[PDB]
Amino acid sequence: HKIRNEDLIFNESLGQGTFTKFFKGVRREVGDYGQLHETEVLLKVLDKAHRNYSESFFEAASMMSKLSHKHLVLNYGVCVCGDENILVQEFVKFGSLDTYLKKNKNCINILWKLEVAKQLAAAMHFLEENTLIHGNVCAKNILLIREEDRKTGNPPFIKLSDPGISITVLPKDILQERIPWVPPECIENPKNLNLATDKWSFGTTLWEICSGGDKPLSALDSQRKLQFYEDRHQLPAPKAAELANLINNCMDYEPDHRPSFRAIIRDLNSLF
Repeated sequence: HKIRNEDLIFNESLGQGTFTKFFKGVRREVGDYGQLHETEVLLKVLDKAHRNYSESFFEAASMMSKLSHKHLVLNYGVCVCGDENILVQEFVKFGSLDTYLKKNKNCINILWKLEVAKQLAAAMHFLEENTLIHGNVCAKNILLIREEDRKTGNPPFIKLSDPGISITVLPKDILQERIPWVPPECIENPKNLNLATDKWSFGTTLWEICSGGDKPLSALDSQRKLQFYEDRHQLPAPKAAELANLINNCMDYEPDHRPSFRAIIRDLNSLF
């Protein structure tokens, strides 16, 4: 799915990721019978001309877009927009989950958090079955498509976004900043990227969800984050500690001891 630079209209900036800038935009395309179709899109732009990153940046989105699952983000295509590398993605009204959590943690309850966790686990189980590694599971990379509306019996609806640049090519300084989302074995060797990687990160993301969007270890510097792993610290149990044991099971320093997503789904459904 290749798109032209002329077809893309940049609107307001909407934050950034690792070596990436986000913008609200409009995708313009000519249809048959002279029709003009405009689509509200999120534009993910790679800073400068990062060549090795662009390949990793796009290789990740491409592999995931080849698959179809209702809790995975929809990518429309890419633009080698001259001096820009752009991923064109569906626009989500309510933004990322971490921002939504910190603003609504007052009116979010155990059931809301369990449903959202199940949808994520369903997406991760689907990726596990297809042996596809995400590598950057975090609340910031979860998108809220729909708010809860019990009046109409509608649950919240989230989607897992793209990984971005792979942690196998990023500067180790960046990986250390992403502790405790980047699992320990990837801090010692970024070639340890495995299916077990995403199970750890899912645990950290569950901690975010239970903690109302608090970012674990965000106050610490990179050296204390490293020491956190060197001494095999675990994150403390959230106030809403209904998922503490599952978080601990997922954040196991031994990759082989992390539960399958089939089992994570079992543990989540049992709480209901």
